[PDB]
Amino acid sequence: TYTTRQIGAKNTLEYKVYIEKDGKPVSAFHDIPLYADKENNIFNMVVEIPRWTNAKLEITKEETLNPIIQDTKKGKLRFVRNCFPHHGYIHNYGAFPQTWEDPNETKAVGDNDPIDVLEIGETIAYTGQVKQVKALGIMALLDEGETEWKVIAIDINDPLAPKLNDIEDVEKYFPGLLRATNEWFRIYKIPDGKPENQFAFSGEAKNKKYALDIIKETHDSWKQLIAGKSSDSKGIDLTNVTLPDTPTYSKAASDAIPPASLKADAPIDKSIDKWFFI
Amino acid sequence: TYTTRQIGAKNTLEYKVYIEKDGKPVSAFHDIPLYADKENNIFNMVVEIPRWTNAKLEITKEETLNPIIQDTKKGKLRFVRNCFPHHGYIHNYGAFPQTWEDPNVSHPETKAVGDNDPIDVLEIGETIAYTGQVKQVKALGIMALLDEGETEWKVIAIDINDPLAPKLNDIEDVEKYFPGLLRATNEWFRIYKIPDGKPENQFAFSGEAKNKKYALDIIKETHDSWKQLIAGKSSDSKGIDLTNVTLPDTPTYSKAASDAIPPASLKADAPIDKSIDKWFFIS
Ligand SMILES: [Mg+2]
Ligand SMILES: [Mg+2]
Ligand SMILES: [Mg+2]
Repeated sequence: TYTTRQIGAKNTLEYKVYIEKDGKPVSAFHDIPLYADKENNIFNMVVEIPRWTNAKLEITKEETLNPIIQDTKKGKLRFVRNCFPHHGYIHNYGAFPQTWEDPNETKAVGDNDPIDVLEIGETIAYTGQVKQVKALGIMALLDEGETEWKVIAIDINDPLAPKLNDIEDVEKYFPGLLRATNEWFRIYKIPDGKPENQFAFSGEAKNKKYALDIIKETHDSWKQLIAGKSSDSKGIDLTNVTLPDTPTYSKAASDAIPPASLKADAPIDKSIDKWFFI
Repeated sequence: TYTTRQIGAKNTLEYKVYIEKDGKPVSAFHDIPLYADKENNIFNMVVEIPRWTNAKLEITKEETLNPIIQDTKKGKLRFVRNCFPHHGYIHNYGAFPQTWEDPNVSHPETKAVGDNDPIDVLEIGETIAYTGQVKQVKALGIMALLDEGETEWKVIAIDINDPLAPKLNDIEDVEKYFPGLLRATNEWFRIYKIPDGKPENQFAFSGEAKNKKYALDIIKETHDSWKQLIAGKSSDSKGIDLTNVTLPDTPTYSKAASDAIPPASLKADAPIDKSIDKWFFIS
């Protein structure tokens, strides 16, 4: 059973969310199996950012057991701005554990992170949630000379999940969502003074087969990383508590995590309310 | 100074928000002046629903001092559903006090029927408002929605404290600084009740927003109707509670009605059913 352990108040520098397995913290990057049901292509998704929120929460590659923390820019908490007609993130946003885009069709290098996941179901997720999802398709975003693969997925518990099997089903049951996704990832950093991003494949979402191939490739890259066999381990903390055949296994790491110290959410500056027309 | 007095937990049937002046409840319908600065057409807006929320909170016409309470559908709490690409309400949404769309007036040429409520206000500024907030706004324009045979005027307004307020003076400025917002507004009010099993609504003027000059005259008309109502001179006041604490020339004036309101009993927001998360694709 997966649960979460929160340290600190949300929307602060001290906020951390660890994933627990049966009460014990594990690495959100390394210790959560990619596959919930390998034979049926059911994946575990680690949720970072609930739909319609702004705080840029991410699995932290650099900290032991890779808790989810709010990203920072030169010491300041990072929030995505609201880009009309959108409110914060327009998907439940997260990552597949045990995947890694090694930075060494899109002609842009890996981004050094787990593959990104856009979960499109009705229910708003929570930070640190492990949910089970099916892959529907995939887009390739080009941001600052790196490829960021975005897997389109749905919670298998969603009422519509049985009717959604491949990318064409998203156009049928969620008309306009793929267009909104294209627009959002193109423009979401413009309010921060960064350039418009671009998609490979003229913004096309490739199908489930294509998605499964990319997922598998990035899982294979992760296997090389965690075995200590990658060229550059990039200051990624590879500490893990479920993989004893790896050089960075450490059973002790779980008990070293402080107890939950859950505080009320800290206020967010009212500037984050602003709707940008860009 | 206007403040709020909350009774109960948000998102429950018991929740009420009274508007206070000097720490004492006043009528949110009758006692807040329409004009903050009449000379310059600066209005007081009563905010009911913050942008990007779902709970259908409204000034309650039939309750003494007209607190804001969540509307019900056959007694069940009403939440507006999320209609892609929108999240909840896309404006800070509320009303002008001391206005009333009189439902008793015959408009035989237009066949328009007033909706029996204060005139609705869409406030377009950057900051998300709070329920029961009294903010000062400039009117920019107006739209006319037809919903189930009733005309609902929607005033387009901006908080005078918004950084853009000095640059927003008439309806055309909204398209300049908020491109696409008026088009989205048209869509929103057309479709927002479809997930509830109601028809698509229609706008007059093929959805065009009339300008400030046109808007002021509609607002004036609804203020005139309210003056008749609060004087006890409407041919049918529809069980509206006309109790007020600031209008001595009215028959239902009573400063002491304020004292009868219970003290604040603010509780933490109640959870909202997860169904309200759902995003509806109307296509
Ligand atoms: Mg990521
Ligand atoms: Mg009505
Ligand atoms: Mg109204």
